[PDB]
Amino acid sequence: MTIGIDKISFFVPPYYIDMTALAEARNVDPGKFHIGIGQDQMAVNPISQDIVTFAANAAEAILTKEDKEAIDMVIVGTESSIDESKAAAVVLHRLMGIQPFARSFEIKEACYGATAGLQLAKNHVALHPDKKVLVVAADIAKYGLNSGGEPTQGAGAVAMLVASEPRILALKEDNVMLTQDIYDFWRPTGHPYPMVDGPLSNETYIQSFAQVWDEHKKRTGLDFADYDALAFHIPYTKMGKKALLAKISDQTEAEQERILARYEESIIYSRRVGNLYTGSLYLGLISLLENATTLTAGNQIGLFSYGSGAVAEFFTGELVAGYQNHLQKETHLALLDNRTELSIAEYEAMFAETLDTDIDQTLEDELKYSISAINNTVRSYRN
Amino acid sequence: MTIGIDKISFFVPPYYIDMTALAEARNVDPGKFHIGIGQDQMAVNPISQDIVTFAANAAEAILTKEDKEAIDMVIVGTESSIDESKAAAVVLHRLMGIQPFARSFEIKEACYGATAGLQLAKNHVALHPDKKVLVVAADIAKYGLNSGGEPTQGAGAVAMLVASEPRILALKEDNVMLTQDIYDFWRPTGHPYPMVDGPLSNETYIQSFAQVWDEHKKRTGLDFADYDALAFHIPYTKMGKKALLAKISDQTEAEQERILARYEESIIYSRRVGNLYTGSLYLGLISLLENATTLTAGNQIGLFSYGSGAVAEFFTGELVAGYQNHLQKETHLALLDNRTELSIAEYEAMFAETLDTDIDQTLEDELKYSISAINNTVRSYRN
Ligand SMILES: CC(C)(COP(=O)(O)OP(=O)(O)OC[C@H]1O[C@@H](n2cnc3c(N)ncnc32)[C@H](O)[C@@H]1OP(=O)(O)O)[C@@H](O)C(=O)NCCC(=O)NCCS
Repeated sequence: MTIGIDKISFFVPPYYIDMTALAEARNVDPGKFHIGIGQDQMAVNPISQDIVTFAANAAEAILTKEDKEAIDMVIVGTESSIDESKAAAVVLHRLMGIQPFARSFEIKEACYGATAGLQLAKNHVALHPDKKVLVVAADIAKYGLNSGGEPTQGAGAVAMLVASEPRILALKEDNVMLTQDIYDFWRPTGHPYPMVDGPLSNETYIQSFAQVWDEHKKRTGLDFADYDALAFHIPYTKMGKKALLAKISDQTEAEQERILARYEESIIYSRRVGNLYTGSLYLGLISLLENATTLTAGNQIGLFSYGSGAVAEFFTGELVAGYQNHLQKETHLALLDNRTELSIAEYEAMFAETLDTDIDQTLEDELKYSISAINNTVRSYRN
Repeated sequence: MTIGIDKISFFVPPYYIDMTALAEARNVDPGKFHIGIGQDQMAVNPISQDIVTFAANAAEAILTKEDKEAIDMVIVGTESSIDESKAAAVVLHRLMGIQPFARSFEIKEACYGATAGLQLAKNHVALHPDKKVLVVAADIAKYGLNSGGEPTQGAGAVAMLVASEPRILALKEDNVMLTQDIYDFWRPTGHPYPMVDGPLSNETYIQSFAQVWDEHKKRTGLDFADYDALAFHIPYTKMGKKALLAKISDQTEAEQERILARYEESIIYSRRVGNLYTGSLYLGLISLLENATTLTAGNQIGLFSYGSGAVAEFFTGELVAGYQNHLQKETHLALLDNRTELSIAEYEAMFAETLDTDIDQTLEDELKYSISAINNTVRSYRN
């Protein structure tokens, strides 16, 4: 009895700004974003769209009436929460029309939250193979206009349906996790933007991959030659490549070329979206599934999840025969291609706008599940 | 192949106020507090003590060198977080000296967070019987001076070590969960105090218990007569009693008296502490274990967990032979009896003090694991 990802999809807001345009606005070479950090288009969202908006849209793309009856646990991994007490998963459970007898909660641990949700969901289904779990990564990565991390911004969500006999990825039991108390990135209660140490963050991310990889190789004997592809969590596409390069220098030239090629395929979507925090790794998985042409049933996919703070985990998934018939490539490509390009001026205006929850008001937004009103701080969503 | 709570303990700050004194200061009949709400002493903490302080002290009371090597997952259930990104479990992992290869994260779902952690931990150990999980409920329940919820305030944490072949409580697979999108209590980002609807909170709590209890009875056929004791989430002691009274009116009188008698034993500690949010249910469990003389190995304990928002769950646990030899009654009684009583003036001063994490500073507190300094918003702890 296999357990894993049966269906998976991502959602990003209907807006974006071109990185060449941003570079010019920031008076820098129109290419240090395309080649330096490796980003081409950045996802941007108005104040009328939050993690629930994204989580709801992504989940709607994969849930059938039968799934809604079989799901008895809803989990949202995020570091962009809108309430200190009420889990965003409760609202998602309502909007998705999931059956009432289910537990719902939010998991927090930076960009690692959704991974924790996925593993816990896996265990749940392993013990109750007739049930399913909805795990959704949702985040809004905003650093600030004219900020150091501004170029790495992103927003969206990745929804996953975990079930027994999954049709896409069967998860293995070779998990290797690590916890280290390091302040590379964090966001004190009350801070709308995160505190970030770039140098320490790059270093901790690269070293954490090296550490869980080495420990994983000790325990399993599995090396790069044993992996058909690797999905990485990434703040920006070049970080991941950096972490990979630092560990594959002793592999054969052909193997290095193969690994780096698989990596490039895993970041196709990311270059058009930006950092999704909890959802970055999973956007990478989706990219591999829909864009990596050499992958086939039985192939082994290695996944490296990272979370500042910091927590990391490496685990493996096996592609299920017929997975290609259960993807959302058409939907995803249309979602990206149909976005409206914003000028830098429109972008800064949309980015700087603040939603004051303390003010009763109504909001206009055509997007389904967007915030429609605020009353006594409570958000209403247009479904 | 049994799975559950191996060790459990709680920690509360070293200060409290007499509810009679609070009543007099608020010009309220003392009986409203002692009898109406069912609270006698309220736990109060200075700004130098946070959820980490409480979680660390609670966990330290039950962790051996062996436990620290076998634990590969650390979970903190809370709704009093100090960071929007970095899980409090990460710092706890460091302070407790737990082996490095573990995953750590925070679960958020109001007063239900710790329960979610316990259930997921249970599945983890079920699949990996050689491993253990540290699950800690930690919260600071502050409503505000002269607020409606002020009398129900509390603070502290409850640490539980989850493992196979547990020495205290063996958990059963009879869980009945429920999720409903209800705004009875919540705390928007940026709000130091929670938004609360007294009436809706009471009614949702009572109706949620009725729903999961009825569904549980439907699925298992088990009724009140089949339970030797019941532990309820305790926002205030009369809460569980109200929910119980609304559901046992049809039972025989002997049965009703037995149920209410066992309930009284479950709230002995809570009457001296107040609301611990995520830890209330589990403080009730500890109270039952350490205070009920007639309970024995083999007895079935029913547990009702509730979290505003709202999520609820009913599940059963069985007392393990020899559990009476693995409790912490002496430690707990000393912890409660040795607290310093604050005058209402001292209480209001301590309660109103704020920590500006944005200010570098040193703090002086004799308590182990209390905050010792703040540098660039980062907290250091005394140890
Ligand atoms: C718990 C809470 C609702 C009580 O608010 P409140 O306005 O003080 O309670 P009320 O004024 O309605 O009356 C208090 C109770 O004591 C009784 N009472 C009042 N004065 C009394 C006195 N002098 N002697 C004895 N009983 C007295 C009342 O009859 C009432 O009993 P009942 O509700 O069981 O019938 C409030 O503190 C709160 O907002 N709590 C936060 C939310 C919460 O904890 N919800 C629980 C669900 S998880």
